[PDB]
Amino acid sequence: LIVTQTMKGLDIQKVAGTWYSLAMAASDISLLDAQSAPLRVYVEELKPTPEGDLEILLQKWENDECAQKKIIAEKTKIPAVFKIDALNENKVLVLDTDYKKYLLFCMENSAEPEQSLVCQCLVRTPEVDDEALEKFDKALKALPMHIRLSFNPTQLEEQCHI
Repeated sequence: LIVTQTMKGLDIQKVAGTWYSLAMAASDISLLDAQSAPLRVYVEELKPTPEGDLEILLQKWENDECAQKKIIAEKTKIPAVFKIDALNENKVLVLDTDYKKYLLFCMENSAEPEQSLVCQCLVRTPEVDDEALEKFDKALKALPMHIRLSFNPTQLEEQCHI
């Protein structure tokens, strides 16, 4: 209830496939600080299950190696909102998407949302897409973000963006 932008009519089947975390922003610098930061995850693939849920495959530098973790987002009454009984927070909201190029989502903690708001701009190809980065910056003008990271093409093809 902080993020005011949501996708009217999301077809979770069409967002299936491979995605690249082109940019990420959070309300707390320490949330995305170092490579070992708790909410510094890189999306690899979204696989919507027939049941309505969504399987998310992501990379994260855990101990001292790029670990691949599999998280699952259960659907809810609203088609753009998903729950995850996973990392700190619990709600996943899909803000906008044209299905073929970009996707902007934001994770939010229910009780401590301002202390846990991370958002990303997912793109389909390892290219710096200006129109997606503009729409991302847009949906973020109204949010309390304090750190914003962006990645280059060569970095996008590396596991964990090294």
